[PDB]
Amino acid sequence: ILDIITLTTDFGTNEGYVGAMKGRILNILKKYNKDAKIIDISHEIKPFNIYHGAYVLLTAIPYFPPSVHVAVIDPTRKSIVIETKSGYYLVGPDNGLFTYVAEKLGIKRIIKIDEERRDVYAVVGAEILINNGYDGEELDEMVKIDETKKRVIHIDRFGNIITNIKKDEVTYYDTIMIKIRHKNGIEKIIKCKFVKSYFEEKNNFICLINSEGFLEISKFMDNASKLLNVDYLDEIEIE
Amino acid sequence: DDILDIITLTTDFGTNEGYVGAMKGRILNILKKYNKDAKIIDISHEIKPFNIYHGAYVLLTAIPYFPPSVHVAVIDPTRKSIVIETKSGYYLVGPDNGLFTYVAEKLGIKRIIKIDEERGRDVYAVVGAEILINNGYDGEELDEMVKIDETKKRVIHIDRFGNIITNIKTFKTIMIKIRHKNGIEKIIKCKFVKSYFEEKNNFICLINSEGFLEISKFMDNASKLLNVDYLDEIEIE
Amino acid sequence: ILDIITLTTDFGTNEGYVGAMKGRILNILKKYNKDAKIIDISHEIKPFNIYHGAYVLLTAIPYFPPSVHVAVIDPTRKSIVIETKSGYYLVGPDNGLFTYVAEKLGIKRIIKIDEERGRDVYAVVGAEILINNGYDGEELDEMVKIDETKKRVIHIDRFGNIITNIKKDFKYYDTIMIKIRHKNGIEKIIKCKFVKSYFEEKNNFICLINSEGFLEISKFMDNASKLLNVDYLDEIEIE
Repeated sequence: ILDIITLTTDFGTNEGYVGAMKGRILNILKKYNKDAKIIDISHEIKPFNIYHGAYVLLTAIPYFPPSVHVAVIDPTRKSIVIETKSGYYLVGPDNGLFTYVAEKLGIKRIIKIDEERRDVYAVVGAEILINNGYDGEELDEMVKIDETKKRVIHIDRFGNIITNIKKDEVTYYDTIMIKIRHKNGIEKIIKCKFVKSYFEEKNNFICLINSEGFLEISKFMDNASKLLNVDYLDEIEIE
Repeated sequence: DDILDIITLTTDFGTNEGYVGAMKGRILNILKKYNKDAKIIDISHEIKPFNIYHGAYVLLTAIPYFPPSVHVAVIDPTRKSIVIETKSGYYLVGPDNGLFTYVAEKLGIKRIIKIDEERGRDVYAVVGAEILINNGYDGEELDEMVKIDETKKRVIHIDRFGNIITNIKTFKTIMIKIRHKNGIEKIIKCKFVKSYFEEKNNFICLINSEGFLEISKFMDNASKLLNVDYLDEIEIE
Repeated sequence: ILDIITLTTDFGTNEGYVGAMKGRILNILKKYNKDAKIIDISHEIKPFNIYHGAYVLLTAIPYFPPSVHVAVIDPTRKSIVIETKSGYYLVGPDNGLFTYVAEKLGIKRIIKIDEERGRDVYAVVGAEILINNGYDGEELDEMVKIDETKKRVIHIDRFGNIITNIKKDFKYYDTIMIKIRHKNGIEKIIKCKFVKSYFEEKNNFICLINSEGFLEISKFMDNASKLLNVDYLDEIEIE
């Protein structure tokens, strides 16, 4: 029984788009007398950044019980409804947004949303709540964020540089040499000390495994991102 | 359903303080004291401080999509308070200063009630919850209300991207003249288009999702580039 | 019966931590079919600033009806559950965070939390209290409290107003002399007009009693904290 619907957008709160979305959903639900809880994950995803969105979805969703998750972030086409092994429904565009969250929870079926209607996502999400599921044209694959090439995965509110590299891929207190190439060609090489906490090796750059299992580059009381001029997608090379 | 179950909140309180929480708290406190079950939705709390033009535009964009319900909006540079019942039963609670202008017009005003002393941020809250409990409101009626003049063409609101939205609801290189507050006038050339992608080299104007003529600049902030703010006069020619 | 649970953090929403916390609680809640409202008080508390948090909690909570409140801000770990006279429960670090709210509501009992499980602990412990409508464990005698006898800066407004420790206990319109000692050591002396509204005396620095009953320093349409360069915990002396 589907009970929760979550929203994750890059709309911001300066506008009233998010509110509209809640209104639509809320309207449909009341018309079919379907009680459900609307939960906000985040509306501060950086405009058009599917990677940022992908990372926040990966961090929040797995902690919810089976439920519906609407995520609207697309720098513009294709849009899907994903069904997870355990029965989670992921509403949103087909551009990679759900890549990580999809793998984590397991893909059971990919159903293409058909134009029988932006505000599509909201409606589709509500529909899934009332009908407690969704049916439609099953699809072969889905657009997926290439996870083979190591790069800057996400950037913190503090400016910490979160990488692709998972704990299971990295051989403590040793000195690592991280190479970072920006999209424009400039290349930066730094020396980090793989530690356990943020309060360690305060004098230099440090890298540790964060609460999501990825190698992250940080600088005590600073903003490594701004210090290295590192942006999303920069190529990472450890050695 | 003819039962009031939803109540939204729109403010310029921000989240740095606990005023928003205190408001949700008082609402909940009252709803419990009458075992009234209702959902509380936030539309936005990032309305620019004291800017009723920003609020009015946000309310217009979100409220129409909700089913009949109560909506508390608190943005006001210090007075006269009101409850507005729309045609389809919606209830708008807030200051009588033009805040509810656009939304009230699109939902049709059934009646405007005056809020007495009978009872402040924690005042629009009690009223909104009271409406939920009694499934309605009553008071001395008001003939007309304060309204944001929509006949004088000016900057309606400013996007998070810096886009300049005018209250111009046209025909078509457009030439737009702006009269800032101080009196200085600027004149720019816009390429009237359909999407934000077209004509990247120069300024562009277009009709946005809300239906108003909007000025923008590819991946940049027109508002800052032109130094345009709320209420600047617009003149197309 | 406990039906409401509020969240107050310094997590922000650039990340999915707040979402994971909502899901976590919801998950436990849907596993005992316990229905409850998850209210958001604020997630924009300044990172590690417990003074900021303590102030927000004092402002919002007393207006709620008896319920549960999870507040997560701590630069560090001792964890507690404060039970109020009227049945409110405060859940979070024993570092002074709940100092003001605790006194206002009145303490019935402070219970230590046995690490038999930190983002998740407070979450789990909160839902748990909702499911059982109460808590139990080793009782603690006293908690850490923010020293309120030491006159200083309580909080800083979003406008930049300097909120002080001094409660509603000189006269109106008089000219108060205020000395402020920063952390660095330097002292600043300013003259203030004790008024009753932010609009009066738009020329000089003014001070007044804010909606929380505290003496506040403000400057019409300007940021008092930035102008005087005042930070949290700066010592305040009136003469």
